[PDB]
Amino acid sequence: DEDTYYLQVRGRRNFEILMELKRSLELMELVPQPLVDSYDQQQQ
Amino acid sequence: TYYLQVRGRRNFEILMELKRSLELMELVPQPLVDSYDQQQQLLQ
Amino acid sequence: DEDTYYLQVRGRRNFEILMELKRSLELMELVPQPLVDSYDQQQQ
Amino acid sequence: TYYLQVRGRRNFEILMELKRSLELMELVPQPLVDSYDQQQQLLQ
Repeated sequence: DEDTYYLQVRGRRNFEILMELKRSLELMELVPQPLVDSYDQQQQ
Repeated sequence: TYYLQVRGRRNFEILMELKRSLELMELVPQPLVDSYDQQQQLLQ
Repeated sequence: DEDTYYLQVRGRRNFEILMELKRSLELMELVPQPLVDSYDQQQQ
Repeated sequence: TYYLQVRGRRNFEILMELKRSLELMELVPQPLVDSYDQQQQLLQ
């Protein structure tokens, strides 16, 4: 997750949907690794 | 139309797939949308 | 898009987010091919 | 917790990636969430 990309979307609600997911996808990179590995282990 | 920026190739690809689905949904013949939503209300 | 899959999620808002996207992803299969191909052509 | 059902392997995979991001977001140390949201308010 190093390079940045622009995205265009039509529709205010579509924009808000995508922004909520952009936030979650970018924030997940900040979870400390032991917490990620645990989450992933339990999802089995 | 709105812009957003996202960091990371996989994140961009996911968001693009979703953008495509949200915009294509507007091209579905409306009776098929109506049927889909009715079948779902029947279930849930 | 033939087999069906169950998904569990924690959080009412997370559930509503995912349901909105599930709907768009399933509905996009119903767009007539000439409309899909056109949309995809113009996104270049 | 809620269930949903989705038709199609690629659709399931997308929704799973998003479910993971939404649930992992809750494990991010809150000051890092705060910083992220501040940097975004600075921009937009």
